[PDB]
Amino acid sequence: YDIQAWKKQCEELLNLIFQCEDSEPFRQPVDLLEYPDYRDIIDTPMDFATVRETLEAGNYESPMELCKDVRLIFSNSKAYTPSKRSRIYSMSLRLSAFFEEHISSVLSDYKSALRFHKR
Ligand SMILES: O=C(NCC1CC1)N1CCN(C(=O)c2ccco2)CC1
Repeated sequence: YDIQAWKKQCEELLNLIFQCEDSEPFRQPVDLLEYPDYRDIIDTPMDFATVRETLEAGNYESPMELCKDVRLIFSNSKAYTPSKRSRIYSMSLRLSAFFEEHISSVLSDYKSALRFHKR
């Protein structure tokens, strides 16, 4: 019922995501010299370095907020991709599955801890 445990759990999950070759495209912002139209399509850029920095700054209040920003990485890839069979989009789907498989217990435990705190 540790209300704070989600933060280190998310740090370790981000470490695992940074070890995944599938995170390569999502570790830093999109360069506009490489993708000049990116911001015509994507209103809110997001990447895993930004998520990690936000977490380490103490600027997430809950793992739900972190989850929303991670899910934005993946929705941005789905919105930007010209094809559902693109390399970078295909990498996003595997990384998303990995992320969802691991974040589920982090969210469940946090929400359970908060309920216990308010019992
Ligand atoms: O340049 C990127 N990353 C930073 C570079 C890797 C170090 N991008 C990742 C996001 N992105 C897509 O999701 C996408 C879908 C289809 C094609 O690209 C655009 C390219």
